[PDB]
Amino acid sequence: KETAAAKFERQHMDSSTSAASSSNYCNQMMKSRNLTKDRCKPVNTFVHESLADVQAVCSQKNVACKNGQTNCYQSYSTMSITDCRETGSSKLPNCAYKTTQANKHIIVACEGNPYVPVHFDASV
Repeated sequence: KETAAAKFERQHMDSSTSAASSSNYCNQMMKSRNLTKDRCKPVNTFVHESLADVQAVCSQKNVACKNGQTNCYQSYSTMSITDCRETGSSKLPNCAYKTTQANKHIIVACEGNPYVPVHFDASV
């Protein structure tokens, strides 16, 4: 099946735009990345940076994970990110989301060889 690293790319990477350009960004992106097929994924974050920049975070600041594992890393720099959160009234098939653009550090869990992001934990 889809590997955790590949799923991370599909769910969290947006290297083609420097930032969310409209309030409709999330509605469109959540569908384009197949996150509303049989259920509206309630919350998601997209990172507007190159894949290389996000992958590099795995060798940046090692920080504690919520789950106690030792594989979480925080980026040294802020990155352009868009937070997407399903509205309280949203429902299939037309999932509705609130779009929020900001510049924050990201925290991801890394695994494998190559040692790359497999889960997006939070943005600070």
